[PDB]
Amino acid sequence: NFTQTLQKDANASSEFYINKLGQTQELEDQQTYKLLAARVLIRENKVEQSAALLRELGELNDAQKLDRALIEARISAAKNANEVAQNQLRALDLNKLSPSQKSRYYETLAIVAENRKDMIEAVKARIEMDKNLTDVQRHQDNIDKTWALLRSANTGVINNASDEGNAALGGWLTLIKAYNDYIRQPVQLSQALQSWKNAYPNHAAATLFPKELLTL
Repeated sequence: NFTQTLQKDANASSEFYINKLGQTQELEDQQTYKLLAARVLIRENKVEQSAALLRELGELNDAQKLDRALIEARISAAKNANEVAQNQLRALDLNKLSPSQKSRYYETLAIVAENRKDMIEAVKARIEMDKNLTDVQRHQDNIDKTWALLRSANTGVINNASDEGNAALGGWLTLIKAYNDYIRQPVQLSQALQSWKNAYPNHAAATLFPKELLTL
């Protein structure tokens, strides 16, 4: 089943998928290539082209409808239609999504939260996203995006935030606190960071440290 390709990461470019269109005979597969192309068009910062490609889809099977719904939600998040994006995600059955599709689902939730400037809700979504990722580069990107969210938050927001029993969230909050405490004290910061790693040795950020914190 070529349709199962949707359940995996799309590593090629939109030009690749779009070029495969005028080279395939089957209608079913034509729709799959369109969907793959639409997913990546967002990556290429081409939201309108993505939306345009969805609108010229033909007949779709159940699996193809599932991936269309995911892309639609991501387009809505990109246009800051936050309640729309939110309900498009909620209209989906999370149990039917592959791991890659779940990561796209939570990424969209994170973008919505960030649009609404709820940094902690965005971090929580990205914690869920990270549980469904498998590619190192995608792991690193989400770690760096999660760290940027924490960096964007007021020291007040960070200090008042509870982890809610969320161990991952607890680790993240401890890390940004350490950074904020010792920002302009290189030697002490360096040791605070290593001490955090020793205390949270199996945290996502312990294995792949944020790029900003490695630079230090």
